[PDB]
Amino acid sequence: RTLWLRDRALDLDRVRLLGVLNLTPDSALERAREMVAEGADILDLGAESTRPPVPVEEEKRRLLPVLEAVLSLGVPVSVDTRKPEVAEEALKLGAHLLNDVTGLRDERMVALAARHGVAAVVMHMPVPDPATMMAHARYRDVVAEVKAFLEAQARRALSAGVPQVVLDPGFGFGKLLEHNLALLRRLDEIVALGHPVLVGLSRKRTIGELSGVEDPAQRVHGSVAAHLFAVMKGVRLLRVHDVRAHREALGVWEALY
Amino acid sequence: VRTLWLRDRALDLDRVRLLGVLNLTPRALERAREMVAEGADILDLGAESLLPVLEAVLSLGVPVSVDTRKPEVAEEALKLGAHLLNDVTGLRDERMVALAARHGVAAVVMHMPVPDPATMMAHARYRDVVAEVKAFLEAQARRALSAGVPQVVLDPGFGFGKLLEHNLALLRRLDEIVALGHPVLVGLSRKRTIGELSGVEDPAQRVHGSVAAHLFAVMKGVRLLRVHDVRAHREALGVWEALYG
Ligand SMILES: Nc1ccc(C(=O)O)cc1
Repeated sequence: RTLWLRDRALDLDRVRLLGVLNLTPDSALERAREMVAEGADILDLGAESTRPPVPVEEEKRRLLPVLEAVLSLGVPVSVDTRKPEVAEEALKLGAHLLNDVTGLRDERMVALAARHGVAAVVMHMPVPDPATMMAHARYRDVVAEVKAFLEAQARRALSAGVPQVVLDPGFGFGKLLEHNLALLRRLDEIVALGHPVLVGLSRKRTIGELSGVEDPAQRVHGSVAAHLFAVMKGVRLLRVHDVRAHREALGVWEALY
Repeated sequence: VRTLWLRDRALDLDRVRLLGVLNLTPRALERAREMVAEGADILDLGAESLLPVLEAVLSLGVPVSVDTRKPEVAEEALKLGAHLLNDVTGLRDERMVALAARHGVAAVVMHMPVPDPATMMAHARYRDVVAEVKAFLEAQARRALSAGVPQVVLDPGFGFGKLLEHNLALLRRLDEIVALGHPVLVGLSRKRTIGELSGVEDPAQRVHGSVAAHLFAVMKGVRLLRVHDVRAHREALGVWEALYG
């Protein structure tokens, strides 16, 4: 199994890490270089917060400048945006992967991905808006519903020409602890859909709730634990903040499992 | 479910239990109450390669495990109240088997090719390390019990007279040691195996690899972990046990 990165293929015979490089206010090259040094396989840059919600119409000056710089490192770069407007400029500069939190609901995003021959991440979110997503954190059967959505969006994207689709359950996005636990426990069912699967629980509320850690910045141990469980379920792509911690844990885990 | 006998009470193994390490080798019992606050279920004290501190720590009401090769030390520790005897020699000396059965305390049987640590690495030549470790643990356990020891805990002795290849083989088939029916204890905190697999040269900076190895052991059925960073493990287990169960 491999992941297409616009002009190169990354083998998923071992877990690959997407180092998060937030380009927002509260919660580049120097840190990007550090993550690469720590073992990041892909650098995931985002300029608009999807936290459970400030809309930013011209985030081009936020991202593109850092992006161009980061792309000079020679490492694959994932662009996290829900605006076709932003993606196009990102893809034209060299982006290798498009990470869309709105789950490719926008045809413009699908069209662009297909046009540039770039894979796209389809993430589940009950509704296209992060400001009200938590307001819709209710499902008849969350696993069944998230699975159906991911598969349907992936199908829609592929038949449109998108080379490949990566599925992401979207932990924490319009989901309460119970929903995240359910998805984690049955994550193998999403892996069984045949597409590469990506997950990211780094420092999320669910980790805080289960580990009893008040400060999001001190949740690395619960985050590593959740991610190892996901790896055990077949996931080979992880979105993380602490790259070194994960590389160290995986060094042990992959030699044992 | 299964339990661990601790001199005057039983500890439920329905969930993973942590033995927090307190080494007193080359005073303030702060670290003691600190580890208990972090989530340690048992306090492991050892001053080998004690008594004054042991008496102080015991007043916390938390079970205390003592690590020693010398029976003279074990006796005085048991007489003071120690709840678990951890013999780092395979429980080869019938003198400490006698102390355990006499004080009615459980004893840990840890595997090592030979008693002396100065030459045990010269005895890391197993034809089948898993089979041989299993045979040894079972034999020592069968002997200790017949002698009156209330309960025995088995420890594969990672890093004791074992090459990386041996440690890996034991970890990968750990379920086979759990299948012997006794509570199993593992301690990979800061060990060379972790340094080798995680690429971390400084022993004090191996927490992430240690947590990963211990979660793997938990997945294999181990419910007792000897650890240095108590908090890091409690945090990881909070997530792991909620998910994997
Ligand atoms: N973007 C996000 C950041 C954090 C969380 C979360 O903690 O659940 C969810 C989404």
